[PDB]
Amino acid sequence: MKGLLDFDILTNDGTHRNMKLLIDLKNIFSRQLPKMPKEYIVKLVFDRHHESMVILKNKQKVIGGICFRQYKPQRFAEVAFLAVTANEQVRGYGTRLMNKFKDHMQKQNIEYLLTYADNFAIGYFKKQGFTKEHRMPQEKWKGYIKDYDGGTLMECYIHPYVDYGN
Ligand SMILES: CC(C)(COP(=O)(O)OP(=O)(O)OC[C@H]1O[C@@H](n2cnc3c(N)ncnc32)[C@H](O)[C@@H]1OP(=O)(O)O)[C@@H](O)C(=O)NCCC(=O)NCCS
Repeated sequence: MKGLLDFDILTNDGTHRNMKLLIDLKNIFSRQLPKMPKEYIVKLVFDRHHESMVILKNKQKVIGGICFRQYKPQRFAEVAFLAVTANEQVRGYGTRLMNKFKDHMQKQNIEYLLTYADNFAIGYFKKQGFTKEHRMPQEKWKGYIKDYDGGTLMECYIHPYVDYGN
């Protein structure tokens, strides 16, 4: 594992240091992301407890990170979103999370991911493995649940025995 970067598992339990960093992630996304609905990332990022992995460009200097939580009886999952802060990206960190996200997506047994990704995260997701397009027409984008108007109903099919990292 090459890279001096530091990652951390945060939660919205309401501790203290976890919040400050968790906050960074929320603004980071909604920030670079065309004024995307803040409450959205906030909802998924602070959707009760939940688990997330951030980045640290100085041991505690948040820069990137992804947050999410899959549903068991639902067999579906939602991602708070991944993304490095503005003029902090283009360094090679974010991708480290997106992949870490997949490894976990399999450790939870949930493969039916979901989000309201826009052309921005769209291509960015389809690039890291995700799939913005589904067997059904895009016209069915409305109905993915949570958040109304903002991006596009994206999904991440976490098929079994897939080459994600393990
Ligand atoms: C997406 C991201 C994790 C990847 O960063 P990266 O691939 O290492 O490098 P980036 O190219 O993103 O670096 C930033 C610049 O590249 C562009 N860029 C942003 N996100 C990008 C991405 N996913 N892929 C390629 N280029 C991207 C931007 O124009 C940005 O311009 P600026 O910094 O001069 O204002 C990170 O750049 C980010 O958080 N961007 C904003 C959030 C976003 O787009 N989220 C959706 C993806 S899930």
